[PDB]
Amino acid sequence: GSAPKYIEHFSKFSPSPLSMKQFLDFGNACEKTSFTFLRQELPVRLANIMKEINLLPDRVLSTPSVQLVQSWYVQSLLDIMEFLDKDPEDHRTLSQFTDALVTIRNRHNDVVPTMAQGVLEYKDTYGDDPVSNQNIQYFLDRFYLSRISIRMLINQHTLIFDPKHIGSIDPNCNVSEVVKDAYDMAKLLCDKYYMASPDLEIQEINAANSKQPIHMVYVPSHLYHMLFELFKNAMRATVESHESSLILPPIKVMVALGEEDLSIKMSDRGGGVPLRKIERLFSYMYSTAPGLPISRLYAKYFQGDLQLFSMEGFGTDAVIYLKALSTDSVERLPVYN
Ligand SMILES: COc1cc2c(cc1OC)[C@H](c1cccnc1)N(C(=O)c1ccc(O)cc1O)CC2
Ligand SMILES: CC(C)c1ccc(COc2ccc(CC(=O)NCCN)cc2Cl)cc1
Ligand SMILES: [Mg+2]
Repeated sequence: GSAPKYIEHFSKFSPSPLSMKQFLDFGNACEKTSFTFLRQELPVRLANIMKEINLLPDRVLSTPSVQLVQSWYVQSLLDIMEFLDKDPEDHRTLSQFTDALVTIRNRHNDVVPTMAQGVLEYKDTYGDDPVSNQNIQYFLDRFYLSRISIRMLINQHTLIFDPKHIGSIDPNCNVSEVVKDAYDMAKLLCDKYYMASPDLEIQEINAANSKQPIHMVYVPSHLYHMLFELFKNAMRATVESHESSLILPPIKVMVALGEEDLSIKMSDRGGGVPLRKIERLFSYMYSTAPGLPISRLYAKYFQGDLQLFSMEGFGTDAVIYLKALSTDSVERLPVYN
C-alpha cells in the first residue's frame, strides 16, 4: 500500500477554511464542483490529522483504541483515492462517491467512545498527571475539531445531492425555537430520571431591531448538540442542590444579538462551582470514570466560543458566543506546522 506516501503528499496541502456564505452558495452551484473539490479537500484534512496521530509517542500510538481509528482514517482516505482519476460528468461516478461518503461517515460513528477507552487505558497504565492532561487536551481538541470539519463537508454533500434549508445549514435559524427544542428534550430526560424539572424563561435582546425575533445563519444540528448538553447540566445541578428543598428555580436563558456577537447565556441557580474546579469541567481526562469540551469545539468551529462563569453557592452561567454574520463565520480548522 501507498497510504503513508498518500498521507505524505496530502499532508503537504492545507485544509481550506470555508465560510457559511461559501457553504450556502453551493446551494445548486452543482455536484461536479462539490465532487472535484471534496475529492481533494477530504484527503488533505484526513492526511493532515493522520500525520498528527503518527506524531504521538509509541506508548499512545501502540494502544488498540488508537490503531483502530488510525485504520478507519486509512480505509477512508483510500476509498476517496478511487475517485481521483475518475472524471465527473458521469452521473454514476458521482453516485458511487456519495455512497463512499455515507459508508465513511458510518464507519467513523464510534470515534468518540473509542478515543475515550484509549484515554481510560492511559489513566490506569501511565496515570493522570497534569502534563498528560495538557497533551490529551491539546490533541483531542484538534482531533475532534478536524473530525467535525469532515462531518460538515460530508453531510453538506449527501444532504443536498440526494429549497428552504441548505443541508445542515438553516439560513433563517430561529434561535429561541432551537432553545425550546433542546429544553423540552432535556425536560423529558430530566422528569424521567427525577420526577421534576425546572421551567424555562427565555428573553431575546435585539441590539438594533429592539423588537424583532432573532434569526441567524447556523448549523442548527450543532446549536442543539450544545444547548442540549448545557441544559442537561443546568437541570442535573438545579435538582440536586434543591432536592431537600421544594421550590425549583427556573432556568433563565438570554439571547443577545450585537453588531458581531450573538451570545446565549444559560443561567441556572444550582449552587454553582468554585473557580478552581472549572478548567477540569472541560478536561477530557478528568471527566473519564468507568460533553462540554466537544460542545465547546462545536462553538469554536465557526469562530465562536463557550465559557462558564459560576458563583460558588448560587448558580452557574454558561454562554455560547456565535459570530452574528455569515461573513465573520468561517471554519476554525486545526492545521499542521
Ligand atoms: C467537580 O466539582 C463540581 C462540578 C460541578 C458542580 C460542583 C462541583 O463541586 C462543588 C456544580 C454542581 C453540581 C451539583 C449540584 N449543583 C452544582 N455544577 C454546576 O454548577 C454547573 C456546571 C456546568 C453547567 O453547564 C451548569 C452548572 O450549573 C456542575 C459541575
Ligand atoms: C487516547 C488519546 C486521546 C491519547 C491518550 C494519551 C495521550 C498522552 O499524550 C502525551 C503525554 C505525554 C507526552 C510527553 C512526550 O513524550 N512528549 C513528546 C511529544 N512531542 C506526550 C504525549 Cl502525546 C495522548 C492522546
Ligand atoms: Mg471558561
